[PDB]
Amino acid sequence: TGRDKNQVEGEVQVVSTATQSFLATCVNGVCWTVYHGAGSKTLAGPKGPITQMYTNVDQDLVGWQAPPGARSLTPCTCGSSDLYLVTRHADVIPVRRRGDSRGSLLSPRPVSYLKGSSGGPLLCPSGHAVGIFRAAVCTRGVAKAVDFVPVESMETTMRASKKKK
Ligand SMILES: [Zn+2]
Repeated sequence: TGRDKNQVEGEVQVVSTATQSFLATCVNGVCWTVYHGAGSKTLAGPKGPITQMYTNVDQDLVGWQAPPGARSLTPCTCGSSDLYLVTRHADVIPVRRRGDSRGSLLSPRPVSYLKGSSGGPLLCPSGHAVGIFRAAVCTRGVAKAVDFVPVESMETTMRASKKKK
Protein backbone atom coordinates (compact mmCIF):
# COMPACT_ATOMS: atom_id res chain seq x y z
CA THR A 1 0.00 0.00 0.00
CA GLY A 2 1.04 3.68 0.03
CA ARG A 3 -0.88 6.05 2.35
CA ASP A 4 1.74 8.50 3.68
CA LYS A 5 0.40 11.16 6.09
CA ASN A 6 0.74 14.28 3.91
CA GLN A 7 -0.42 17.78 4.88
CA VAL A 8 -1.76 19.93 2.00
CA GLU A 9 -3.19 23.46 2.60
CA GLY A 10 -0.03 25.58 2.56
CA GLU A 11 2.23 25.79 -0.52
CA VAL A 12 4.55 22.76 -0.84
CA GLN A 13 3.97 18.97 -0.69
CA VAL A 14 6.46 16.07 -0.32
CA VAL A 15 6.55 12.45 -1.53
CA SER A 16 8.11 9.22 -0.20
CA THR A 17 9.80 6.13 -1.66
CA ALA A 18 12.26 3.44 -0.50
CA THR A 19 14.98 6.08 0.17
CA GLN A 20 13.45 9.32 1.63
CA SER A 21 10.99 12.15 0.77
CA PHE A 22 11.43 14.97 -1.78
CA LEU A 23 9.92 18.49 -1.85
CA ALA A 24 7.32 19.82 -4.40
CA THR A 25 5.49 23.18 -4.83
CA CYS A 26 1.83 23.49 -5.95
CA VAL A 27 2.22 26.22 -8.62
CA ASN A 28 -0.78 26.97 -10.89
CA GLY A 29 -2.45 23.98 -9.10
CA VAL A 30 0.32 21.49 -9.97
CA CYS A 31 2.89 20.33 -7.33
CA TRP A 32 6.20 20.60 -9.28
CA THR A 33 9.27 18.50 -8.46
CA VAL A 34 12.29 16.85 -10.14
CA TYR A 35 12.23 13.19 -11.36
CA HIS A 36 15.49 12.57 -9.36
CA GLY A 37 13.57 10.05 -7.20
CA ALA A 38 9.81 10.73 -7.37
CA GLY A 39 9.10 7.13 -8.51
CA SER A 40 7.91 6.22 -12.03
CA LYS A 41 5.08 3.92 -10.85
CA THR A 42 1.78 5.10 -9.27
CA LEU A 43 2.95 7.87 -6.88
CA ALA A 44 1.20 8.11 -3.47
CA GLY A 45 -1.10 10.89 -2.18
CA PRO A 46 -2.58 11.74 1.23
CA LYS A 47 -5.60 9.54 0.35
CA GLY A 48 -4.87 7.85 -3.01
CA PRO A 49 -2.16 7.64 -5.67
CA ILE A 50 -1.38 10.88 -7.57
CA THR A 51 -2.36 10.76 -11.27
CA GLN A 52 0.76 11.51 -13.34
CA MET A 53 0.30 14.43 -15.78
CA TYR A 54 3.62 16.29 -16.24
CA THR A 55 7.04 14.61 -15.80
CA ASN A 56 10.20 15.17 -17.85
CA VAL A 57 13.40 14.31 -15.83
CA ASP A 58 16.15 17.04 -16.01
CA GLN A 59 16.19 19.97 -18.49
CA ASP A 60 12.39 20.06 -17.97
CA LEU A 61 10.21 19.32 -14.80
CA VAL A 62 7.54 17.13 -13.13
CA GLY A 63 4.28 18.69 -11.91
CA TRP A 64 1.38 16.44 -10.87
CA GLN A 65 -2.06 17.91 -10.16
CA ALA A 66 -2.61 19.22 -6.65
CA PRO A 67 -6.36 19.21 -5.98
CA PRO A 68 -6.28 18.32 -2.25
CA GLY A 69 -6.99 21.94 -1.21
CA ALA A 70 -3.49 22.67 -2.59
CA ARG A 71 -2.61 26.39 -2.74
CA SER A 72 -1.71 27.33 -6.34
CA LEU A 73 0.89 30.12 -6.63
CA THR A 74 1.49 32.01 -9.92
CA PRO A 75 4.28 33.33 -12.19
CA CYS A 76 6.79 35.90 -10.82
CA THR A 77 6.50 39.58 -11.81
CA CYS A 78 8.25 41.46 -8.97
CA GLY A 79 10.61 44.45 -9.23
CA SER A 80 13.50 43.18 -7.05
CA SER A 81 15.01 39.66 -6.77
CA ASP A 82 15.26 38.86 -3.03
CA LEU A 83 13.74 35.35 -2.79
CA TYR A 84 13.40 32.78 0.03
CA LEU A 85 14.20 29.13 -0.88
CA VAL A 86 11.34 27.43 1.01
CA THR A 87 12.22 23.89 2.16
CA ARG A 88 9.66 21.16 3.03
CA HIS A 89 9.69 21.69 6.83
CA ALA A 90 9.23 25.41 7.68
CA ASP A 91 12.76 26.56 6.78
CA VAL A 92 13.30 29.35 4.20
CA ILE A 93 16.59 31.11 3.28
CA PRO A 94 17.05 34.47 1.52
CA VAL A 95 18.43 34.30 -2.06
CA ARG A 96 19.87 36.95 -4.39
CA ARG A 97 18.97 36.42 -8.09
CA ARG A 98 22.25 35.92 -9.97
CA GLY A 99 20.99 35.02 -13.46
CA ASP A 100 18.25 33.21 -15.39
CA SER A 101 16.86 30.34 -13.29
CA ARG A 102 19.46 30.88 -10.52
CA GLY A 103 20.00 32.84 -7.28
CA SER A 104 22.65 33.35 -4.62
CA LEU A 105 22.68 32.08 -1.02
CA LEU A 106 23.28 34.89 1.53
CA SER A 107 24.62 32.61 4.31
CA PRO A 108 27.00 29.63 4.31
CA ARG A 109 24.57 26.67 4.31
CA PRO A 110 25.57 23.05 3.95
CA VAL A 111 24.47 21.69 0.57
CA SER A 112 23.57 18.37 2.31
CA TYR A 113 20.73 20.31 3.99
CA LEU A 114 19.61 21.37 0.53
CA LYS A 115 19.59 17.72 -0.58
CA GLY A 116 16.02 16.47 -0.04
CA SER A 117 14.34 19.90 -0.34
CA SER A 118 14.57 19.83 -4.19
CA GLY A 119 11.50 21.66 -5.52
CA GLY A 120 11.76 24.56 -2.97
CA PRO A 121 9.79 27.33 -4.64
CA LEU A 122 11.81 30.57 -4.74
CA LEU A 123 9.55 33.47 -3.70
CA CYS A 124 10.64 37.12 -3.89
CA PRO A 125 8.92 38.83 -0.90
CA SER A 126 5.71 37.05 0.26
CA GLY A 127 4.01 35.18 -2.60
CA HIS A 128 4.51 35.21 -6.42
CA ALA A 129 6.42 32.01 -7.31
CA VAL A 130 9.73 32.55 -9.09
CA GLY A 131 10.92 28.96 -9.68
CA ILE A 132 11.82 25.78 -7.70
CA PHE A 133 15.05 24.44 -6.23
CA ARG A 134 16.34 22.10 -8.98
CA ALA A 135 19.89 22.06 -7.57
CA ALA A 136 22.29 24.26 -5.58
CA VAL A 137 25.62 25.56 -6.90
CA CYS A 138 27.63 24.51 -3.85
CA THR A 139 31.27 24.23 -2.76
CA ARG A 140 32.73 21.36 -0.63
CA GLY A 141 29.52 20.58 1.38
CA VAL A 142 28.71 24.32 1.59
CA ALA A 143 26.13 25.84 -0.73
CA LYS A 144 26.85 29.30 -2.20
CA ALA A 145 24.34 29.78 -5.04
CA VAL A 146 21.06 28.17 -6.18
CA ASP A 147 20.15 26.16 -9.29
CA PHE A 148 16.45 26.96 -9.80
CA VAL A 149 14.05 26.66 -12.75
CA PRO A 150 11.60 29.55 -13.07
CA VAL A 151 7.89 28.72 -12.43
CA GLU A 152 7.09 30.19 -15.88
CA SER A 153 9.05 27.54 -17.83
CA MET A 154 6.95 24.84 -16.04
CA GLU A 155 4.05 26.12 -18.19
CA THR A 156 6.15 25.31 -21.28
CA THR A 157 6.92 21.85 -19.85
CA MET A 158 3.20 20.87 -20.20
CA ARG A 159 3.44 21.25 -24.02
CA ALA A 160 6.04 18.47 -23.87
CA SER A 161 3.75 16.22 -21.77
CA LYS A 162 0.25 15.92 -23.31
CA LYS A 163 -0.89 12.26 -23.59
CA LYS A 164 -4.32 13.68 -24.58
CA LYS A 165 -5.20 12.59 -28.17
ZN1 LIG B 1 9.56 37.41 -8.21
